[PDB]
Amino acid sequence: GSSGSSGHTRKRYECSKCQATFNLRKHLIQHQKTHAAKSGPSSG
Ligand SMILES: [Zn+2]
Repeated sequence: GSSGSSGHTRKRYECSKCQATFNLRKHLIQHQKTHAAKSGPSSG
């Protein structure tokens, strides 16, 4: 339909931490909270 390439994004929001998909934008915002695992290779 004479569409324009400009625009490479999915209709859903993916998580670059657990590879999970979400429907609501705000839903992912909070989900990312549990992904606040600051690098800690020196943790017993
Ligand atoms: Zn995630």
